[PDB]
Amino acid sequence: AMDNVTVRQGESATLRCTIDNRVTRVAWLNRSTILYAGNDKWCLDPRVVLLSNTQTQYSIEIQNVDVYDEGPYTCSVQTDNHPKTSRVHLIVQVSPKIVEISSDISINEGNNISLTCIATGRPEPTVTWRHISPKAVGFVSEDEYLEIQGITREQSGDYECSASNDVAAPVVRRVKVTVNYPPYISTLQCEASAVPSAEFQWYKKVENRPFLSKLIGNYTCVASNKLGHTNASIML
Amino acid sequence: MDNVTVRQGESATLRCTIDNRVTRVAWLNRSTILYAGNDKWCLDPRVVLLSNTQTQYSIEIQNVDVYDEGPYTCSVQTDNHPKTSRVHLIVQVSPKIVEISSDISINEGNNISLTCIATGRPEPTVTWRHISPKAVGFVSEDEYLEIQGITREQSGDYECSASNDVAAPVVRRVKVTVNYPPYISTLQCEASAVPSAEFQWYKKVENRPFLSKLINYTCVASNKLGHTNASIML
Ligand SMILES: *[C@@H]1O[C@H](CO)[C@@H](O[C@@H]2O[C@H](CO)[C@@H](O)[C@H](O)[C@H]2NC(C)=O)[C@H](O)[C@H]1NC(C)=O
Ligand SMILES: *[C@@H]1O[C@H](CO)[C@@H](O)[C@H](O)[C@H]1NC(C)=O
Ligand SMILES: *[C@@H]1O[C@H](CO)[C@@H](O)[C@H](O)[C@H]1NC(C)=O
Ligand SMILES: *[C@@H]1O[C@H](CO)[C@@H](O)[C@H](O)[C@H]1NC(C)=O
Ligand SMILES: *[C@@H]1O[C@H](CO)[C@@H](O)[C@H](O)[C@H]1NC(C)=O
Repeated sequence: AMDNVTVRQGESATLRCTIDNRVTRVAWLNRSTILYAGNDKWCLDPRVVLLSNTQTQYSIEIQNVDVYDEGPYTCSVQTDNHPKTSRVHLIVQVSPKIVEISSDISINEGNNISLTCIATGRPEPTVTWRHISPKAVGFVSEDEYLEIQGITREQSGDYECSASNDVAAPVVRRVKVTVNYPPYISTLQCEASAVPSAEFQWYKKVENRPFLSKLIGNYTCVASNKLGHTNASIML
Repeated sequence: MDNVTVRQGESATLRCTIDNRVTRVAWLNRSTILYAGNDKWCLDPRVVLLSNTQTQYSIEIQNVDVYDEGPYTCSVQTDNHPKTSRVHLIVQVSPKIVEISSDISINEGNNISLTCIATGRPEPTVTWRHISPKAVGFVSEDEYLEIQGITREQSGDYECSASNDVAAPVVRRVKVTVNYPPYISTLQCEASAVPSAEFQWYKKVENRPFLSKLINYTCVASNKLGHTNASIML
């Protein structure tokens, strides 16, 4: 005749037991074991402290509760006509915690990559992957295990893992992915995009910005990185 | 894995071995506490303290009923580790035959069927016995007994026997009578019939039920099922 009780890990749980009329003796039990009988402290664990022994209600408190303390707890009352008992289930909760994620990586285009996010908590959290890359389309997925086949430069960016249960606010940790792709070329200027940023070469001074180079007959622009090389020519 | 079993209306002894020293010990009936040390929690007098020594704590449950069946735990409190000892109490009821088939009369070569439903703890063993002398043996080891093409040789009482090994088995019998047309075997003709046939001579006189006596002629015995005549000439 009493509502379930639920507390977070490392908190205090109060187990109350309302009484009426007159009762000879009252007790609290942890499964079969006895915790308190009247004002007699059976179990010697200091976390269990008696709170109220007035006839109106009999209540104890469990401090610094762990998940192992979850289970049924009965308030064994004894009355002359019939003996009554009231069972109460203690439910412990653990905030979600991301135990493992893949470390930050840089990868060549067109390879197989994989991302994982192992999270713990009580109850089991719901893990989701989000593509956090700005200035690009994103996506959310309900797969803990995330695989990418034939990775493209369009898929570079951060990947945020989120593990959530109703116990606490979801916890997030992200991983930045940078995708390596050979350069593609786009007074005299030569625009190109590459990861890592490509060093330009001009062939028959010159200021080299990170995203483009400029030069102040027919000449060719050569853009190159560790993966490959491209040449583009322009005539003035 | 401790276990105890007692018959209804008897006394059951619940022992609990302990070692070293325990602050307080108890015996429990499911969730409720019966005794804690020398403190009598439950108000039922049937649970009496037997041993309050430190080495062992034992109680006894007298006048046990079927409602007293269930688990009983010996809640110990020790500093090093907490131990509990559960014991399952098992109550027993002598077998009781709730239902049997009523007596029947049947024509020879007909179908009959008999049942003997018995209850008890533990499960009783029901057996059917044909009480006709020179019998073969038990006829069914189940509640249900059926006979196909019943013969006059199978008429008689059928004893059901239910035993659960708790107490002496209870038995009840049912008589079946098989109807058969008469068959014949100064002038006497012996014959057998169910119902018993009255003899007639055709062509005083004392006619016993199982044979007739006369003080070309035929002796006629007949009943509700059929008729036969056997003739002899002097
Ligand atoms: C042992 O505990 C039970 C339950 O608290 C006592 O009461 C009976 O419980 C059964 C449930 O299985 C009910 O059907 C009965 O009506 C209850 N009352 C009685 C009088 O049987 C039981 O009495 C306890 N045993 C003893 C010896 O007190
Ligand atoms: C309390 O929690 C237990 C956990 O198994 C559940 O079985 C029970 O129904 C719950 N009771 C209420 C009142 O929610
Ligand atoms: C008894 O209570 C303790 C904490 O008070 C808890 O850890 C344990 O799981 C409970 N049940 C037992 C010991 O069977
Ligand atoms: C990537 O995964 C596919 C899956 O079938 C496999 O066939 C291939 O060998 C893997 N490696 C590559 C494409 O380099
Ligand atoms: C008797 O039982 C037999 C076999 O089970 C069945 O064929 C028949 O219909 C039953 N009734 C009779 C013979 O009157």
